[PDB]
Amino acid sequence: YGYYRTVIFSAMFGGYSLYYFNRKTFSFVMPSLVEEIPLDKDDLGFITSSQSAAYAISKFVSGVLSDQMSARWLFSSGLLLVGLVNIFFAWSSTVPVFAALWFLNGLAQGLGWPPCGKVLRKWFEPSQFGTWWAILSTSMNLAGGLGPILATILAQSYSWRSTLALSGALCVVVSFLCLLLIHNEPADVGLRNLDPMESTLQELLLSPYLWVLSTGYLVVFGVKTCCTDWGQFFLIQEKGQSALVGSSYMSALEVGGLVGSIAAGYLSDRAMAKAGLSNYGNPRHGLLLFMMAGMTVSMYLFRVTVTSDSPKLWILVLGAVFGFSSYGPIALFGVIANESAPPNLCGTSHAIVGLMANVGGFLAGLPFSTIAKHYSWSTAFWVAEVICAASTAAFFLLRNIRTKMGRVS
Repeated sequence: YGYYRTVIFSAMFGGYSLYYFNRKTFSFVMPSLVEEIPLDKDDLGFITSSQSAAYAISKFVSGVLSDQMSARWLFSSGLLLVGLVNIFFAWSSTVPVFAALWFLNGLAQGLGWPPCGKVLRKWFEPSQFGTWWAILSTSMNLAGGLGPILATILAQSYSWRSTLALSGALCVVVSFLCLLLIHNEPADVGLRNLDPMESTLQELLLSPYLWVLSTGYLVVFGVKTCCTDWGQFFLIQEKGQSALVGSSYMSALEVGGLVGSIAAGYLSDRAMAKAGLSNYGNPRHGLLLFMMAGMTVSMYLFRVTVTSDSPKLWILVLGAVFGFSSYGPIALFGVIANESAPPNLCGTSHAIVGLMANVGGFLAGLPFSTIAKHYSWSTAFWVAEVICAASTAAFFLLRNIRTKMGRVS
């Protein structure tokens, strides 16, 4: 029983790592391209926004579409298309073809996660679902970490064209292997399927739990993005610190976030296993509320206590704590959304919470800068903290509402 779990998890890990590395290879190899071919920063923003829009639209459409077909053909086709796009990028010359191919890459990249989530839910009992979710999700962190060094080393002894071609060929080979290996359903090999304890979209959208979860995810994502974007500006312009302090703060925040995501997954899974079965509440709500309280406390302490005569250790500890308390709930919202949804309508819920995330991420962009430039940065951070506190109070107020979606008996 465990051998198939091991092989499927290994294949998914490799596939997702290749996804992330070939998503970020452009920014990885950017300097050599600039040296060989002149570039204009406006066109760089053009390309980046093109991919951002394509990836968002593809994520939504793939989330909607994943439940209609299998979760293996989609994964393999997505990786094959990404590899083909990266290969064909090596012979492009001008900016428009760059933009078109990179838009196609953004469209292709949307097929990655939903099949993996469906397979993970189908193959794992609830006592290990969140833990293995977080463990698999760490692959993108691993790729983002050990991508640039390899890119620079390879570019030292070869041109960027060869690097892109090799990456594309490797992606195609990995796609073939993943198509060969991954098994979507336990009963397909012939063994006994796990007992899944129908629902229709019309009464799927009429469930208040989905709206509550979406609002919470929007708020937490907005707070995270605003803080991670404007922390350096707040610490430099007003607190009078140095750039090294900001870099160390960012690194500590990332490390704390990784640790928080992993620990949240593990502890939530342990609590779910420990708890009983009922149609009211959810065992992960306690951890979610604790981590949101950590958000609020860390943000208030960072806003108030941190001054111009603060040792670097205080800033590092605050950054690590905020990263922990911020990257916990972000993964926990997705885990809850996928788990609690009806078995045949999970991808739609994932797409809905993703587009809420997109809206929340937008809401912390230009308006935040406008508020900061109007009065000050401290006013903007106070507004963000007040919104976070109100959101966590509201979420705690409704911990006992119906948690299962779909038709109700």
